[PDB]
Amino acid sequence: KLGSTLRKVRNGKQISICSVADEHLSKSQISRFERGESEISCIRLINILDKLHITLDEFLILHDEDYTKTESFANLVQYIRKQYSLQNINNIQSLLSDSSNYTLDPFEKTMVKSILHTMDSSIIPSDDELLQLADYLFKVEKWGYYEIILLGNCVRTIDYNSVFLLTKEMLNNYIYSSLNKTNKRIVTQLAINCLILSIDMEEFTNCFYLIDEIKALLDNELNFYEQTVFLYATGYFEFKRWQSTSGIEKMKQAIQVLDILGEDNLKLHYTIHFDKLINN
Amino acid sequence: KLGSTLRKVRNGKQISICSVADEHLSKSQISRFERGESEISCIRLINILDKLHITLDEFLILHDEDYTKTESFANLVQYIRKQYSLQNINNIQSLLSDSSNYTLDPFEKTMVKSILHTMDSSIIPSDDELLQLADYLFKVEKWGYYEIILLGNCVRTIDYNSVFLLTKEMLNNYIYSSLNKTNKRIVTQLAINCLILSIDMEEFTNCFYLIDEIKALLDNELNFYEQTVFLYATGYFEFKRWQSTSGIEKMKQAIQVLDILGEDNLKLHYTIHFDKLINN
DNA sequence: CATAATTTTCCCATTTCCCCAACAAAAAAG
DNA sequence: TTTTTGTTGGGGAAATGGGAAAATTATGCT
Repeated sequence: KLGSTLRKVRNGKQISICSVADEHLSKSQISRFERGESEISCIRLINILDKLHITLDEFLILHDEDYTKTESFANLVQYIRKQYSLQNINNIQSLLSDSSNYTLDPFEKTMVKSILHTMDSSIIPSDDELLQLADYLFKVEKWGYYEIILLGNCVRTIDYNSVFLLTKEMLNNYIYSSLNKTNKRIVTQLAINCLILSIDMEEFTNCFYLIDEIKALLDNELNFYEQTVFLYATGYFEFKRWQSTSGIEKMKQAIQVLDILGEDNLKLHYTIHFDKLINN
Repeated sequence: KLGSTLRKVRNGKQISICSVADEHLSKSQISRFERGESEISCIRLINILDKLHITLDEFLILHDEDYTKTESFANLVQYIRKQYSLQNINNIQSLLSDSSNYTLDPFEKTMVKSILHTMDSSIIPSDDELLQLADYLFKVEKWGYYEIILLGNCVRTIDYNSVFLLTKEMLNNYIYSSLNKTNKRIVTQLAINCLILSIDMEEFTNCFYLIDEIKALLDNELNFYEQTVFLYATGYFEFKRWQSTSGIEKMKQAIQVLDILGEDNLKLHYTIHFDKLINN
């Protein structure tokens, strides 16, 4: 089913079958594959794509732009992003029902329940399903998008100690490629949220460790949003610890960035937090 | 050659061949493929990966962690970025020589020559080759990483109007998704640099267009670096156009962000620019 | 207009892959 | 023994590679 869009891509680049053919694939097989008549192995498909100067990510994206993007987990988080952004609780809660067309696996149900916990405190993930998701994450080899998102939304639902331990493992086991730092950016955001939660719990050794780790992640990475929330994180850290004038200075500076960059909502939430810190 | 790392992945998630076996692929074929004995079509490999909760990029990244990467345009820009950061002019220029173990295609040579132009004014791409790369980009269908990087690194070498036209075409033809917001970030950076060059040439209608377009790209995209350079861009815009009191404030706000976070050198570049503008 | 280019596609040699079974084989059920 | 998993063959089915028609485009010149 892929070959059709290979034809589309090839003709858009005004390249002939004769050109993309090489010692690795005969012209006839390209003709057949592009016509949905036969299927070629992934290795040779990558070879042909490289001839055309297009990534497999780019090609599969163009191919999913036509046809359909079926139940993936990528489309699941996409859908939850759209609903949560709109604040449609009864649209997300429906993913747990029987009649749902998006199907959730146990860990997916745990993650959705934990996301719904922020929209409604009454929606609580069971102690057992949470310990099962922790069981899974503790026995991971290399962390992909899947495991990252699973941990990321349950940072405040699973036991703290478990959360920090899993964060430490994630930092030194997740899949990363320089040409796509999406996983890296999400990991940095998760680490910073774990840092905020660590200052909440007053475990300053975990705080120091995560501050160094986040520093490393941020280094020569133009993720100024993460840098800003991390500046506020270091401020919260130094305030909880000693009530440092440099910490409150950093916390003020972060809201100042959120002001210059007209990010109204971020500035507002990080102002209301600072208010509770200075009121009490 | 792929199957081996699939085995690794499968063994890391501690799931059996019987588990990933389904209506689409027999167990024996998985055994053989993982043993480097037979090859499955990309569709079936995608299916097996989907069962294992891993992207095809994630999987190919793990596969490239071992073995070796056939040096491509992706790895070429990887290398040139690393060298440019370190300021190794002769290490970049060596890519054009006989002795280079990267064989650069004509447009790749044009891009490298243009990268060397910023490091040395004497290195200028010929009038012919720049028009050759422009001709290529003008007859592109969908803009992938290749075409985007080619334009982005030649924004100041090809004809201004040609560059702006190619930018306008790129904004409405590039490949974009969600599991990879990389290309969108690069496109936003390119648009903002085209905006700076548009204020340089004083084509304020092009500026207006790019301001709206960049606005659209940035919306609820936490690219505070792009937002900062765009705030300074709008400041330069309003200053050159009207000598606006609001524009100098915007430029000051952007330099303020670059200081507040602590990106020293960015602060230096955008300070030297503001200094020359307020001096003259 | 007609003819001459390329791009493409249609059939058939053989190689290779693949589902169905039977085994081979370590576990973690009893 | 009790579900389980990793690795083998054999009829069958595809997927390939190499040649010629047929659809599509570029031009033959008076």
